[PDB]
Amino acid sequence: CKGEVNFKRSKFVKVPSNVAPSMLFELLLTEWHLPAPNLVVSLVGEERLFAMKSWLRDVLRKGLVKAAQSTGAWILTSAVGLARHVGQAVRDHSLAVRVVAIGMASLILHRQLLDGTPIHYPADLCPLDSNLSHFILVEPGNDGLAELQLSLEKHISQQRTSSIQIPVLCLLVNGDPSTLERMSRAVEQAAPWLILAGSGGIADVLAALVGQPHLLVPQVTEKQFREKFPSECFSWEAIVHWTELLQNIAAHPHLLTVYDFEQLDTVILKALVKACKSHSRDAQDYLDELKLAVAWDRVDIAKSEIFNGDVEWKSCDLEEVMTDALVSNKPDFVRLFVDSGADMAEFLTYGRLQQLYHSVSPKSLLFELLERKH
Repeated sequence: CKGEVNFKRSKFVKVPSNVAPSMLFELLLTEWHLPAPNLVVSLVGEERLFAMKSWLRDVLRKGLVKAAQSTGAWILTSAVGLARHVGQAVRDHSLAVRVVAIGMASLILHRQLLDGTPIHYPADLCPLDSNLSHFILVEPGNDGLAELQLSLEKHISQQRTSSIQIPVLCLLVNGDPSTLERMSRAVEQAAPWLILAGSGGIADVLAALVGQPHLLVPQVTEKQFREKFPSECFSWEAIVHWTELLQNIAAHPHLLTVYDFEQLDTVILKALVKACKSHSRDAQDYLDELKLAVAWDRVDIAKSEIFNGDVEWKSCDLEEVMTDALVSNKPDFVRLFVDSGADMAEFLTYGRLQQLYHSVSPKSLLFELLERKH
């Protein structure tokens, strides 16, 4: 149900859990008039118990703002400390391709007043700021929100729906003991994970949970839970359940990687290309990664991960992305493609020349000459 809030018109859709996420995604793409999704990034951890370095958070936010103009992404943070500051900075920079923030929450103070239009909430309890310029609300236990978020993130990572497709990234910041089950709801969801180190405790210890391969260790799991901020003790049954859940997590470990940012787009690209490699060795998701790189112009990672790999290249995918990169004024790429197998002795036919001449910014003097001539 479409709900309105006027408190930049920050508006939302109130769609409960256990409801078709494909319909929600399509009505969001059609209603908000939001440009075609290229990539999407999600922020899952919202635990204000651990505060990453303010300088670290500001640097990461600045890097994300820089990458937003080139790539074009969606923020899917959940509606404090360093997380709230990073979100506010990202929103303030988005207010000035374009990136949008999307908050997810179930059925918040003044809930009855909002469920009934100038919204008044002058308080000093789920406060929402101007960060959610376009939001989503759910009115379904936390299992409803978990399944809803997971299935939405799965659908936004659909196929072509020109092989058009987008990447999803879930970011944990020192997580939560139930965010671990939420991560179990995503390991089989065919979506990659990226974890930081200087964010907090649970992040730093997850950096070694799956990093150090041990068959079974519930005792060591509880020792880690009690070493990293022992705010509350746990029994053996819950720790054993979480250990079995870790065993399920480690079934597809390639989708997760750690990084200490206290010591940018490069790690996102590396994680995503590892995902496309471990998923399978095909030219198609390779083409996905290629297109992303060309949108980013990370020639180093492009040559190393995609082409330097043992995959054999050919004319078709290299051809499509060559037409994509030629017009895009990135010559280094064109070189990388022609020495990799692009045969412009037979690629470029008169048709492609007409198509290249048609793709000029009408503010170019060549276009003025062509217009006057015709």
